[PDB]
This record gives sequence, structure tokens and C-alpha cells, in this order.
Amino acid sequence: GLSDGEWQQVLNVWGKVEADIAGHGQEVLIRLFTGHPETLEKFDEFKHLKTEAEMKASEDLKEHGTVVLTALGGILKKKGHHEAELKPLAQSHATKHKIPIKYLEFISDAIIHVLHSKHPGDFGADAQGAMTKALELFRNDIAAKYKELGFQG
Ligand code: HEM
Ligand SMILES: [Mn+2]
Repeated sequence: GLSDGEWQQVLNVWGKVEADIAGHGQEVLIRLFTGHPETLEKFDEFKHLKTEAEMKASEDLKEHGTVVLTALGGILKKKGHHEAELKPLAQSHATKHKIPIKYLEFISDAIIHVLHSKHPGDFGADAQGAMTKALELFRNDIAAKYKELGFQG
């Protein structure tokens, strides 16, 4: 878990994302898809957008980016008390979408990358630590539901 000062760091960082969630959203997805091309194949609407330029030119991709970060903001504000919100997600990602936990690791690393890239010199060492921890927690709670379901990857 995180200390209250660590949660207060995470929610301070999140305020910066909220200035523009769609712009952050699209950047996260592009880092994901360009860094790990295998992840794109999981998206039936977007698997034709293989390069960063093609990705950028899709408003459908940006709206998907919005849905994702808005789900995650919602969860971060629960300061770890998120069992009712995480259950559906883990269930749909394991059984409908068939998303290995390794992809969740990719996307968590993509968020850190994007925060340093969009806010150079404004994303402190302390801030990085707290955000990393929150994302670990999120991934670990999902990993527990995946094991329940025997979702092997
Ligand atoms: C911060 C992590 C993530 C969040 C908050 C998130 C959230 C969501 C939400 C809210 C939906 C729509 C409802 C549903 O089907 O559950 C969704 C759909 C989906 N997610 Fe994620 N997701 C995350 C990570 C990922 C990753 C890493 C992948 C694949 C590499 C992925 C693949 C998909 C797919 C394929 C869909 C269905 C989209 C469609 O075709 O309509 N998700 N996700
Ligand atoms: Mn769809």
C-alpha cells in the first residue's frame, strides 16, 4: 500500500493529466503500440494503424485513449479501495479481450514515459516513486483476479 503523503503525490500528478486527458491518452496508447506492436493486434479497430502517424490521425483512437485514462483516474481517486471498480475490468480483460498481465506492465511503463515527456523537469523523483507504486498496486490487484480465473497469461 501507499502512505497518505504518497497518495497526495499521485493525485497531485493526476491534476496535470486532467488538464487534457485526451492528449495524454493518445500519447499513452501510441507509446504502447509503437514500443510493443503485438499489443495493437488486440484491437479490432485499430490494428490497421501500424505507424505513429496513422495512429495520430484517428479520432477514434483518441476517444479510446480518453475512456482508458478516465477509468484509471476513477480508480486512483479510490486510494486503493477499488475492488468494485477493478473486478469488471479484470474480468473483461481476462475473458473477453484476453490481455496478458505483461501488457499491463507495458502500459504502466508507457504512462511514466509520457509523464516525463510531457512535463520535463516537472515530474519529480518523489512523484515518480509514488506513481510507480500506485500502478504496481493496480497491476497486482488485477493479477490476483487473473489467477482466480486461471488466465495463464
Ligand atoms: C490502465 C489500463 C487499462 C484500462 C483502465 C483499460 C480500460 C478499458 C475499458 C474501460 C474498456 C471498455 C469496457 C471493457 O471492455 O471493459 C476497455 C476495453 C478494451 N481494452 Fe482496456 N484497459 C486497460 C488496458 C488495456 C491494455 C494494456 C490492452 C491491450 C494491450 C487493452 C485492450 C482492450 C481492448 C481490446 C478493449 C476492447 C475495445 C473495443 O474493441 O471496443 N486494455 N479497456
Ligand atoms: Mn470497439
